[PDB]
Amino acid sequence: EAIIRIPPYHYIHVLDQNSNVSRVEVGPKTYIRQDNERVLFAPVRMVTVPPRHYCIVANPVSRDAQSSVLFDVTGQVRLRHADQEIRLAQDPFPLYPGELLEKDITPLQVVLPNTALHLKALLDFEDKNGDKVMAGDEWLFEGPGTYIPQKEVEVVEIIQATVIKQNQALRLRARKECFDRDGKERVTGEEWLVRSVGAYLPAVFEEVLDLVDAVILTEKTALHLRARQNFKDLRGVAHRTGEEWLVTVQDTEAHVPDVYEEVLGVVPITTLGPRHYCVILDPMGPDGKNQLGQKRVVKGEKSFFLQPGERLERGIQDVYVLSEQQGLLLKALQAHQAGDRWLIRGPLEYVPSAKVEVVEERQAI
Repeated sequence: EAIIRIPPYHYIHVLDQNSNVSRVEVGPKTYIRQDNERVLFAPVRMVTVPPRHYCIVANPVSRDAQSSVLFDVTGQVRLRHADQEIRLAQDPFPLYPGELLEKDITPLQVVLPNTALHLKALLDFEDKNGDKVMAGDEWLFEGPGTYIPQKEVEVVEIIQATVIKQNQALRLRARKECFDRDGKERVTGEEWLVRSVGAYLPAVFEEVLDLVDAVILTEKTALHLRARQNFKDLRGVAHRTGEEWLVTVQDTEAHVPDVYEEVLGVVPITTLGPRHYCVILDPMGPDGKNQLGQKRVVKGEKSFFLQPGERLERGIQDVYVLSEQQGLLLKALQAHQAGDRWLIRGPLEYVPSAKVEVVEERQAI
């Protein structure tokens, strides 16, 4: 056809065959073609990007400082060749000879409150801040708000915050060498706990593991832990691997077992009545260490927790209770010297000493 009617928001490409230059013609116009001109297609509709959408043009036209299209020494459009442009809301536009619509009209990502876009640089580039970004670099676009797509950047996934409730902590693992929120160094594969209550939005290198629940402690229970590695606990107390200790309510009401601790179990309190005693085997010393092959008599109106490594010789035992007609022949191993024996009699209660052996049980009357 010699006469091409182009509607208001359409365009054509016209190839000049004497100069080889193809250019755009835009409506509204009744276009009449010159002799050495071909019309590449019927008038095609211009690209209109609605507010809150975008598209991507491949081989986008280049423009000067004043944002106006540039043309060759021949008059052919100047493109930025294997490049891309993100095009936002604007008046409808034609595509120029060579320009391609890489991605058609697409809504902008609106990022919600407790979520983030996991971003990754596809190449080395310079930032809005004047900052240099490396190809494999990963970071977050933190919600809320609108994310403007970038040709240099891939959205890997949407990340959702993990809600941490009271008496819970979140266990994280480092995917690579990094620094956590607080700026503490974390090495690859290292694990730790976040204890802040609320939604926790993990950093890109923070792999989200299990939420951990507190063990609630009462006056009647202690938590038996073993150190998995050397650490200093919430109370500023150093432990070394394989060492074991008890956590009680005097320490805290709620204990979240840290990554460094292994739960061995819950120790119920031992209570001795007024006429009861027990013998602790391998009793803990003042230096925190089990005194092996030793024993310690505990008696009579006491409540205690059995410490790690400790055990009771024969459960809870009855004190010797003697009536009027009864007595006890006792030998000293120590006032009396070591070896001599005396009678103790009348009504009484005797608790075994171990610096004295009961030789005889006198019902003699």
